[PDB]
Amino acid sequence: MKKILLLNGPNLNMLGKREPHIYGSQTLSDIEQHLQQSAQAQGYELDYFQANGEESLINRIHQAFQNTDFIIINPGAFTHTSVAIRDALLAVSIPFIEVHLSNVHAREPFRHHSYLSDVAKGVICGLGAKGYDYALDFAISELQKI
Amino acid sequence: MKKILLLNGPNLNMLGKREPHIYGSQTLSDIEQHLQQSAQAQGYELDYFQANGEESLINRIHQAFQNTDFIIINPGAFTHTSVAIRDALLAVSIPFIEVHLSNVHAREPFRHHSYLSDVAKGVICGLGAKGYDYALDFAISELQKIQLGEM
Amino acid sequence: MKKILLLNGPNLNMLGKRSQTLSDIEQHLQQSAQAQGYELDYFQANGEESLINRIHQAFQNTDFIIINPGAFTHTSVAIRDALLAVSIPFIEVHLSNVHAREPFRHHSYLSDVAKGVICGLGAKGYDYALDFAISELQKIQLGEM
Amino acid sequence: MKKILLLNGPNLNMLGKRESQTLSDIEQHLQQSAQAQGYELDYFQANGEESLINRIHQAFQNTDFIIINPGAFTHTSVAIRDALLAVSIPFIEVHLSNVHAREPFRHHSYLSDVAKGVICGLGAKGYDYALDFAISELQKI
Amino acid sequence: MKKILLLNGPNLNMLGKRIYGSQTLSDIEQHLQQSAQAQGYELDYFQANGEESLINRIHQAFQNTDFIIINPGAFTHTSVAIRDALLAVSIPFIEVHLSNVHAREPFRHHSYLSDVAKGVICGLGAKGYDYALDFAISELQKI
Amino acid sequence: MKKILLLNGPNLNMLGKQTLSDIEQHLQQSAQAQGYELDYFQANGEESLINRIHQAFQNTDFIIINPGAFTHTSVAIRDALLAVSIPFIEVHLSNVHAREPFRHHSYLSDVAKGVICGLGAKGYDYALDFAISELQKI
Amino acid sequence: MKKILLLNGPNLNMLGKRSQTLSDIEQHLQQSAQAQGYELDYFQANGEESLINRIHQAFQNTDFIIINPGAFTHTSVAIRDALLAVSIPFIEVHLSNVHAREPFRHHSYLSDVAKGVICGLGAKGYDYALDFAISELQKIQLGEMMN
Amino acid sequence: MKKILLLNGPNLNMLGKRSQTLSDIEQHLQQSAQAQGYELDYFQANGEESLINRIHQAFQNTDFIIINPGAFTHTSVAIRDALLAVSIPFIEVHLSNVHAREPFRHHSYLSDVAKGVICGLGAKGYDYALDFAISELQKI
Amino acid sequence: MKKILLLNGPNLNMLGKRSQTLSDIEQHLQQSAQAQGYELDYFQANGEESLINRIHQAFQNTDFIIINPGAFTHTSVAIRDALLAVSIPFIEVHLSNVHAREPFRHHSYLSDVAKGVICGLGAKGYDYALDFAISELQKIQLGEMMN
Amino acid sequence: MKKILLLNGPNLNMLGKREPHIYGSQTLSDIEQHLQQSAQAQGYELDYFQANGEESLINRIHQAFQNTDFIIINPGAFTHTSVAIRDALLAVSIPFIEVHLSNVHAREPFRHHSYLSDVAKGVICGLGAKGYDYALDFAISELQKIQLGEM
Amino acid sequence: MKKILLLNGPNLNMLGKQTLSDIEQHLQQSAQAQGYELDYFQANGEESLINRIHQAFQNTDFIIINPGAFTHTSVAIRDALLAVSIPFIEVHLSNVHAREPFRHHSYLSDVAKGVICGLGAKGYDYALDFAISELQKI
Amino acid sequence: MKKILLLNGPNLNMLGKREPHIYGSQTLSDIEQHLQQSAQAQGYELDYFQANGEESLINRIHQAFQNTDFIIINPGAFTHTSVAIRDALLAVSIPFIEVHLSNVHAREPFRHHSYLSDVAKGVICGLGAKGYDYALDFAISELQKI
Repeated sequence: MKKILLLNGPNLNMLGKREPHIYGSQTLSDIEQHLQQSAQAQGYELDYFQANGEESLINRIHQAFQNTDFIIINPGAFTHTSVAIRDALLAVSIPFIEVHLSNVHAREPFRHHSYLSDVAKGVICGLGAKGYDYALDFAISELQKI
Repeated sequence: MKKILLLNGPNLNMLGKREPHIYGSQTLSDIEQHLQQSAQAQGYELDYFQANGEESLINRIHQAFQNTDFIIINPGAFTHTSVAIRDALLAVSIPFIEVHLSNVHAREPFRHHSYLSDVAKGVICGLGAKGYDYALDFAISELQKIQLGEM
Repeated sequence: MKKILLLNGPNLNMLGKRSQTLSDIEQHLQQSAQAQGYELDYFQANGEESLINRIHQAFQNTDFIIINPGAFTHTSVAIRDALLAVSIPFIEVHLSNVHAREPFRHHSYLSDVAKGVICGLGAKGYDYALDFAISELQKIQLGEM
Repeated sequence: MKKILLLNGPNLNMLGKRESQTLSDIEQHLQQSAQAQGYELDYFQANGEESLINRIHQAFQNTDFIIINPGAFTHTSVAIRDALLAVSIPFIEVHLSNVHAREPFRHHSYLSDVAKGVICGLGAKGYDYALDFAISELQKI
Repeated sequence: MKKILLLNGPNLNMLGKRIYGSQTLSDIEQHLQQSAQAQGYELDYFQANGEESLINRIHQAFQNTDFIIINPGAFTHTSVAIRDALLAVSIPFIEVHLSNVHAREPFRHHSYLSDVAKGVICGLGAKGYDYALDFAISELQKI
Repeated sequence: MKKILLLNGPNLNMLGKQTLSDIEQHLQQSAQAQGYELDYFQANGEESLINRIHQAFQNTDFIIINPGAFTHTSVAIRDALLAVSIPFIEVHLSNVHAREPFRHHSYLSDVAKGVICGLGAKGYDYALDFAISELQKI
Repeated sequence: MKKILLLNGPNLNMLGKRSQTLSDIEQHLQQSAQAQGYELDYFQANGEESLINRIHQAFQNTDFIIINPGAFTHTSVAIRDALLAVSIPFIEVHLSNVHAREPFRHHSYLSDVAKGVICGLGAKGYDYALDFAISELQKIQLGEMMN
Repeated sequence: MKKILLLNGPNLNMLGKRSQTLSDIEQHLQQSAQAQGYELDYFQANGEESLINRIHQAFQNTDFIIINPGAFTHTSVAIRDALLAVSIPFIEVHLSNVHAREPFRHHSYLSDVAKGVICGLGAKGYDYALDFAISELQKI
Repeated sequence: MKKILLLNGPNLNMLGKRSQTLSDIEQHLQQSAQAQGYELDYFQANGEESLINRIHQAFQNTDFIIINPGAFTHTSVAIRDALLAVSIPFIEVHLSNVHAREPFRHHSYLSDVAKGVICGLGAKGYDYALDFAISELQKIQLGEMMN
Repeated sequence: MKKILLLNGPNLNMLGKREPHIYGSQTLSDIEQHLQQSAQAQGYELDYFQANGEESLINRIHQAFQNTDFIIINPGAFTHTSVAIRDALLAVSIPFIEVHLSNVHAREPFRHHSYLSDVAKGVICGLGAKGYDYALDFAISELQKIQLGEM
Repeated sequence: MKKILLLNGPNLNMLGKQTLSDIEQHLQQSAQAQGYELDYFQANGEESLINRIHQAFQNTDFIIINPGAFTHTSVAIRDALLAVSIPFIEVHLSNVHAREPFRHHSYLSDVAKGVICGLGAKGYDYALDFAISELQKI
Repeated sequence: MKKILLLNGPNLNMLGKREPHIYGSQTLSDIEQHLQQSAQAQGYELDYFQANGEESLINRIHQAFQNTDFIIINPGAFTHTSVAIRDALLAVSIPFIEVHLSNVHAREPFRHHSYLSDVAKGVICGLGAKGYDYALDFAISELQKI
């Protein structure tokens, strides 16, 4: 069974804020469960992980080496600052798609640069949580073509 | 009924025409037909247009004013040069998603800048033709919220 | 005789559509020029080819140009070169204050070669440009006299 | 009886032989024209920020619109920008020459982004247009 | 029969109507076509003031034209679209400019075409087109 | 109730090796003297600092932070502070403007209530006074 | 007896006119310093000449300066040089947070040579600056006794 | 007959107060000029208005200017424009070497329009400027 | 008994996994140093906190540091400050030539305060760094003897 | 009579010497001889010189003062670094055409800047050895205009 | 056999006025200690240095070069090294990154096999070790 | 009796040779002779040298080591490009003054930067040949300080 790994960077654990399930908002837990179940329904295994530091994220990326076939990652702020995470993804040779919930290009100039975009298979920005859904569909289509 | 407009910019008509294919045998027409059929199958209308110049593209955008509810656009090279198209999209106040077949961030540095990305609802880059399918899916989700709001 | 050409760039045709429209401005300016004794032609287009062709057509028959290039102010070296090629003096006009918007709108490929620039005074900016254009043409007429 | 204040910055007092018609000519012309329309127009010129800023502060609560050609200070004076913002009086920036056609340092202004509008390169007529606009704005109020 | 396409961008139609002389764009087009044919080559020419017209002509040359000589005019500094059109049809080209672009404003120092052209000739007036044709033919002789 | 959190970034534990502990204890002492509770924390990594910031969500009323080197590199910490919506003041013992150019930029300054730089340990004293004054207004 | 000079730059005289005024701050600070045994003079002007002359006048008789240069923090190399010429330590104060405003307000010709900078804390910033100045002078005084 | 104007900008009055003062330089230059049959006026101020007004006052009656604008060399477009307005040739002088200081002191709004610039030679810089000014007035 | 600390940053643990491994290098350098009479400790981590904590722990007991910071050379002001805080001279080592890659790898927050930098010489770069560290310590020891 | 001076800068002497060829068996000497023979056959004088340093090149430029009428120069790497050669060419007031075998715009960004291109009559880049032939053709046409004007 | 060429640029002859000669002789000694031949050359101008590089074409296997000031200004020397296709290692006695900003850029670093900077004369020793190492994996 | 070295860089030998005249009939040789005669008349020794390349100039600078007390140099275009000459001057520890005939700040933007001005005792630009006379006067005044 092919495996996909979902990675979320700093502060993404805070999604939903106060009482998320009171007006249609959602937590990271909701998103992780949704993607995991959806991948399983298609016959694929999907693992997920979230952390607020480079060491934790890099260690998880290294752990995926030789057992994971595709990665979906929203690095959060590390998108703009982490050359170390870029190098971790390059070191394990696993294709990945970069996802951002908000439109980074519409925010501060320092968010217009990514240390992952140029080496990612593709990037989806500004479509909210649905962006993860599209990334999962693409990941599976890539795994099917092999 | 709600309507979606698919817009493709300069050189996109060359898809599938290059011999040593980059994406494959698929042509722009294949993508246009596929998206229109998918939209109609879901109860939505979808028009499509492609041109290699700003005037043609801008005139089509203006023509969409007050009759089109969402736009899916792959501006091609104009994403890096066209403030005119940016202003046309803003002038008609129709939300849009920017799509690119290739990963613009993996090419020349000048392709890293866009006059549309910051005002687009979202951007999908590097996922080939599938990118248009995701854009259509998102467009429909937005139109559904609009329809509900009109109730 | 002595003729003036009003040129409006991309998206200006959308004025008052989303109360004064582009047509309202064009007709008003043309009538104002006529009352002052001058013939004013007008044209608007959303592309460089259409605009450049109109500029070329003005060569040798038009004496002054009033132009609001719209977004092309920031991108069109081609229109700059068209205006320079025909040697017709011009004033650049903008309805909104370009300096109060995004940084990329702070640069113009026309401002440095324009006789002058008027920005942020709405439609009245065109009236001032017309007044100046006429003053320049009067000097030309007397000079050839 | 609304009031308009005309302000001219450094070196404008030298108009005439500086790189015809003097500043005095322009000031008289504008004052008389404003008066003919039923408006009062005061004018002032100085070569320093303290003098100009003090005049701007003095206009607070008694002046309805400002027409200003800050001269070289358009490119260097954040202080005058802040004085104009502090008194909350709408203003139009005027330049006799085309600043965009000169040295690169003259391409930037600390007033343009907060001015109601800017007129550059039309000589003294620029002041006439600024006055017409000022009056039109006051007629609205 | 190998074919060469001469492309001229915005404002080139103003040549000889206003720097270089009485010679017009038509003069150059005819002269270059005559010279090409006299050497056993076919040459088409086209001029337009917009990206759409130029890009459409470039697409039309796909698979039937072997070399392009182009003076993009101002579009050399602004048109990524024309750059991509030339790359999409895979036809080698030489960029020509009558005036020396490096001796003018700083913004004319940048180009979206020069780095993908076979070569560039700038500042030699109308003779630049003659040299471009000579090079095109010499290159086609290789094949 | 009236809770203030003092946060110190990487390398501040090396102070005097006054010491960091001297500063932490003095601010706690002064906060207590005015009827406020103050907690303090210091760490050398973003994960540890971000986790402490998240832990303060909805239970801490004001933050006093000297991010150390992270002032110039951590967008992640900026986002953690924005995520918890707790007002804060940025403090630096040394005058960052008098040091290398890369220290002239802060990812926190524009979203902080204010910044105090160059007054040594006294800067923390003033930051605490300000925090209390802000909380009394609310 | 030690002396502190409070300097305020262009437009600060407009405080509370657009409820605390510049005068309120000046009087508050002077009263605070005097109550602690320190003399304090204050001055405000909208021009470089006036401010520079006042700075020169403080040479050899003033022990610390608290200055809110207003807009001149971003443009006045002349005031920077005046403060350096008289060798009097100073603290730069700003009511609003300059880092949260236009990019051009992010640069200062005084910050790098100031003892310290306080920005965005409102009028309280002046109080902290005064406290620091006095705390510094008190250490100097005790040092002189023990020397 | 011919007249030279010596101008000094902000903070120059502090020279020798932190042995030779500004006064010593002003008096020395005036005496040297008068001894050579030339008239020389001098002025110093810490603001643009004062300096610009003195420059305007020299219009059509002063033949050469020697100016040490102090910090205004880096910030005053106004003084640049005042000197251009009166069309009087000038030499820019600086006691210290501006190029050896902070990067912001490497730019000048006067240097490109000055006849020449002398920097880093201390008070002697003013002597050389005076010598040049006189040689210029001699060929006219 | 002088001591040298070998530090390796993010992703260095992947060496030879994509034949010589990081452990091969660590063991080799420790054996070489200790055969020369010098104690050598080694450590590797993928995060700033772990690396910084190890650097602080070296304070007052370590005489020289050999560090390949990995990607952190381009991003970590925090590690720069940790090394400066402990006042231990260090040599920066990189297996690949950082100047032959992307433009962003041309900048470092460590190179300007390092004793020296060795870049692009593969694993042997660590050997040269160790030789230099020992050379320095050997000159210091002889100096102490002759004094 | 009119004279043309052909100047070649640093490393040009390596032409046709690299095992794997870049341009061909053609050497610097071949080009020098070809141009000199061509110029002479048309009735013009042509000197040629090549050196790897500024002093040698500048001295040759000074030597050309008042006796040379046009210069064809391939400055090699010095086009990006030599203000001294720029000033030498300006000091002698001899018009010149800058030539480069390879396309300087298709290489590293630092090669996009030149201290000579802005003051050259024209520039030819990327056409190999033929670039020199075109430069010679133009130079002779310019010299003919001068001779014609000599009445 | 294998030949290595040591090149030193402008002003390096002023060393100690160890000396430049101390370094040249030490590398020659160490090269011969492993059966390799090593030539050395120093000059204060581009023409002299470039001519020596051209002279090494097809007879020299590796170059060790400290371009001195030319590291920051000479595109011509970069192109000479590329023209002769001889791999090289760049060396600097002082730490260029710790000096003026203009010394932070090198026209050789991106095309060199490696760079050693700030280790004084020993940097040359290591550069030689590397050169010999490279000539053996072959 | 303490020696001064006058150094002139690339293209200075062209002085007084271009007919459409810029400075005048005066040549580089005239300035050299004039400055040397003046120095000697004041009880000082003065050597002069001019060359169009860095190697020639740097070698002359090195030769002045330990026998020359002050340098007057007009580096010509090398002021904008030669880090090598800057380092040669620093290596010999000889104080120098930089001189230029024309006003380098009134030309192209690239002429605003120098690799020599910041380490020179002072700079004189735009005063033509007179600048050399002032430089000599200053050099002597500095030597008298010793």
